[PDB]
Amino acid sequence: VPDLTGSGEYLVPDVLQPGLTLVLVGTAPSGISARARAYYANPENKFWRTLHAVGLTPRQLVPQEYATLPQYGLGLTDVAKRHSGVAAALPGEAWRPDELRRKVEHYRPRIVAFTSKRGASETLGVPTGKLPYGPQPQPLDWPAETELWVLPSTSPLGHNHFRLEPWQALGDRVRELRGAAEA
Repeated sequence: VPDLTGSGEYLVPDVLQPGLTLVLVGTAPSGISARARAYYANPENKFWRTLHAVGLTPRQLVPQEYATLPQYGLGLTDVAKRHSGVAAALPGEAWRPDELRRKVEHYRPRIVAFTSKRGASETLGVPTGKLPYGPQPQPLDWPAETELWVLPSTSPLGHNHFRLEPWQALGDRVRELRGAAEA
């Protein structure tokens, strides 16, 4: 399994460990994210606000706090780890859903939630037009106790098509899992 920095090749470390409730998977770090060595660092990207809004986190983290997410049972990675920029501009070799799948198999998070259709589409091999938001039918193949979700992009270019429902449902689902855990 790769280490969290991909032996120093990754632009920004993975946040991954056994026992996580939810790993949020993007396409690739924006340029701003790569330069900041953080996640969803573009100040107009709604991701950090959204996690707070939906109670995945109790405060709005700043991008540089991204690695603290495991204290809330959350982790982070991307389909493309060695390149930055917008999906359309990435070289084809940027996308490594194979490395993602190896990580998921290793760490066994309860949920993998793609933070855009494009990331889910690069991984699942289904065109974005075919993917609903929310939980996906349990696919192929994948730890059965690892549910798969597709979420509306929080990127500024999507303010647009952005919808809170899938993110709040996810928030509720994480609450429900972490609460069953305790009971």
